[PDB]
Amino acid sequence: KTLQQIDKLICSWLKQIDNVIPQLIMEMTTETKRLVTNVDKQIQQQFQQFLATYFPEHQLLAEEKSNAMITNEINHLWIMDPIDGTANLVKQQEDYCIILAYFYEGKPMLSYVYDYPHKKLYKAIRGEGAFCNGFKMEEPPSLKLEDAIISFNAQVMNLDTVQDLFDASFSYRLVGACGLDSMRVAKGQFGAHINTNPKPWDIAAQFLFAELLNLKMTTLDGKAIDHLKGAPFIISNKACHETVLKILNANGGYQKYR
Amino acid sequence: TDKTLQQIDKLICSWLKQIDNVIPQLIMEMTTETKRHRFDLVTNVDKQIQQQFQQFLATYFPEHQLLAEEKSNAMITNEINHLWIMDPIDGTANLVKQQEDYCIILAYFYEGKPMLSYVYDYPHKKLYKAIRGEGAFCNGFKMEEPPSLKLEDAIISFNAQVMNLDTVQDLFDASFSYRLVGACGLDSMRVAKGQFGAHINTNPKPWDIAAQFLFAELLNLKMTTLDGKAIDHLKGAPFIISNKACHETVLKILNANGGYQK
Ligand SMILES: NC(=O)c1ccc[n+]([C@@H]2O[C@H](COP(=O)([O-])OP(=O)(O)OC[C@H]3O[C@@H](n4cnc5c(N)ncnc54)[C@H](OP(=O)(O)O)[C@@H]3O)[C@@H](O)[C@H]2O)c1
Ligand SMILES: NC(=O)c1ccc[n+]([C@@H]2O[C@H](COP(=O)([O-])OP(=O)(O)OC[C@H]3O[C@@H](n4cnc5c(N)ncnc54)[C@H](OP(=O)(O)O)[C@@H]3O)[C@@H](O)[C@H]2O)c1
Ligand SMILES: [Ca+2]
Ligand SMILES: [Ca+2]
Ligand SMILES: [Ca+2]
Ligand SMILES: [Ca+2]
Ligand SMILES: [Ca+2]
Repeated sequence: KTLQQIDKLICSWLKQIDNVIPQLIMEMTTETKRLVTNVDKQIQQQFQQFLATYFPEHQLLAEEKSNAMITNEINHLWIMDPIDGTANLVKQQEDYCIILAYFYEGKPMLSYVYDYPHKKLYKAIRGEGAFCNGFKMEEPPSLKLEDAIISFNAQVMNLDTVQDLFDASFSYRLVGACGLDSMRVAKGQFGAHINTNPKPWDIAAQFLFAELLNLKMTTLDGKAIDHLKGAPFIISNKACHETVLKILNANGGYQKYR
Repeated sequence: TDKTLQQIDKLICSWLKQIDNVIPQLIMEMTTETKRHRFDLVTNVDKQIQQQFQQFLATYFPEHQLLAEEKSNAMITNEINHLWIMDPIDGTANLVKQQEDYCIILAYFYEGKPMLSYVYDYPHKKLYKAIRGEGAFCNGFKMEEPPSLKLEDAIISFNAQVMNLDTVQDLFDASFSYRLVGACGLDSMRVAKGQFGAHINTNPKPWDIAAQFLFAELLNLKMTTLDGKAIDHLKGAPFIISNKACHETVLKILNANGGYQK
């Protein structure tokens, strides 16, 4: 099973998914948990079927199923967010994506962020590189924080620290889907993106993008992230990583509550 | 020699289209400078787009005057027959940092009454236009009044850096979620399309909002000052563009507790 052969299958499934999604939206149903739609659930279930059929040994860690059965020592693992940006899907029908990442004996090998509304497939392949619709991505120019746009959820952080980030950055922007805000960092459009409480599926693809494009991707302590577990995280241009972490840890830390 | 709105519209949409053929080169040789201070930018792209539009007017509409960001506008008065307001690049910060999420804004006023408006999202090749008597369109798909959105059900957009944190927080608590594209024209079009409930800019110039007046009229949006008053298109004013169903609630929040400033 070469990486290229697997990649062929995935890109092909993603392409057929264009033909399914307009119908799911047509008949869009929404519900609460404490949002999720038929689109989230169906995309996920079809991917499960795809695996059953092409890669029966492979396991799936995904948002809309239980993941109690997933362990540290698993050979072939897919982590999926079937729709990242559900709020955007529901309210805007735009600015949402599918996230897929393949880990072989725990090492990231393939990653996908499919911006379906703009028909832009970001992909990362170990040994080949990272690509947007087959235009090859390269390491972005250095961005010092003062010269860069940052993205984060300001509703979930201490107001002192939110203000410090505003003062230290060039501007603030928010797409509102972790995958897409993270790709803005990979493309050099944003300096950094922060999500203070992500699940494994919110960040799964980003590990390989960060490695191949020389981005820093760490916890808000600067540590490695366990892809099997969440952690408060940042994906950042290498030139503004330290400054952002310094700000987040200043003033008794970034958490809104102690 | 007297032209219909449709004939003017043909000329403008056509000039916008040929502008696609100029811009990739301006971006290739992009240079940037400051104007007022470190966060107040302008590029060859802003200036060139503007100047070519000035030439376009000279040559097709020689009576018509231009109010635009990158020129002095001291000579523009309240009783001007044919006026264009232009923002040659709205979203300069996005142009520079992202090469995405910026637009061109054009609006034609005849004896002070809006007749034609344009928001050209050039990176996505989406031409929003509004024509009195015909309606509003995105690439010639016709736009219609959006469904009612109460604030609690709606995404809002505003610059959180320019308001006090207390009022920012109140807006976050009262809305469904918060998003920011970062170009007035595009954030406003999200309101017109029903994607956002409201967009706020607390200190816009005439070119930041010029096209939005006609869009708001034809699509039944509320577009007012943060006091709920009519805006003078010739001058700024702190402003909101909003779905009709969340307008009052947003203004109430902005004005509460001694206000949104600071
Ligand atoms: N810590 C953060 O930076 C953050 C960011 C967003 C949301 N949230 C929380 O989620 C709830 C609704 O979200 P919102 O409108 O603020 O964001 P949202 O716009 O609904 O979601 C934005 C991004 O955050 C992800 N997300 C959803 N719930 C999350 C959570 N509890 N923690 C971290 N990421 C999450 C989303 O993934 P899906 O689209 O796959 O849901 C999406 O990628 C709120 O209670 C909020 O506190 C936290
Ligand atoms: N690190 C910092 O200290 C920092 C960072 C960001 C902002 N700020 C402060 O916040 C202000 C705005 O900067 P920004 O980068 O957030 O704006 P921005 O993202 O560059 O602009 C967003 C939208 O507002 C328009 N705009 C630009 N300047 C404006 C102004 N002074 N008032 C109202 N609308 C304006 C833009 O139009 P055009 O692109 O067409 O002009 C665009 O439509 C500045 O006065 C600055 O002092 C400070
Ligand atoms: Ca999801
Ligand atoms: Ca997610
Ligand atoms: Ca400007
Ligand atoms: Ca401008
Ligand atoms: Ca502007």
